[PDB]
Amino acid sequence: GNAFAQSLSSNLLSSGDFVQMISSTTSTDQAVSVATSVAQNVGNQLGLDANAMNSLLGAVSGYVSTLGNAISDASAYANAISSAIGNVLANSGSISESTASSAASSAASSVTTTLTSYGPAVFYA
Repeated sequence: GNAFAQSLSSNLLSSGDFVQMISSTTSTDQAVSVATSVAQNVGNQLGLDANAMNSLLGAVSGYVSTLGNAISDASAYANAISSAIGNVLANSGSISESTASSAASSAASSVTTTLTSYGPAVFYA
């Protein structure tokens, strides 16, 4: 299941619009905030425990730290993000009620709008 999220995230991370913000931050430390922000939207749709979600989302936060020098690689960068959320998502069984398209489409749609529709700076919050 990680491949599903990794494939979609890989393209979203290298997005000519998304990647711009990730590379604009010029700091792996701040980059974690973005990755964690997008992951929250995906996990929110699934629910999960508030306390558990914190530890789950922390997976990528620590994984990226290791690959902060080379974030230009959407596959590598997204690999951690997708691996983090994919871990908890996989434990639930099958993504979404019964389709690995609606969940990704909605989850990815949230980020798409939350960057160009409202603006990049809006991400910083």
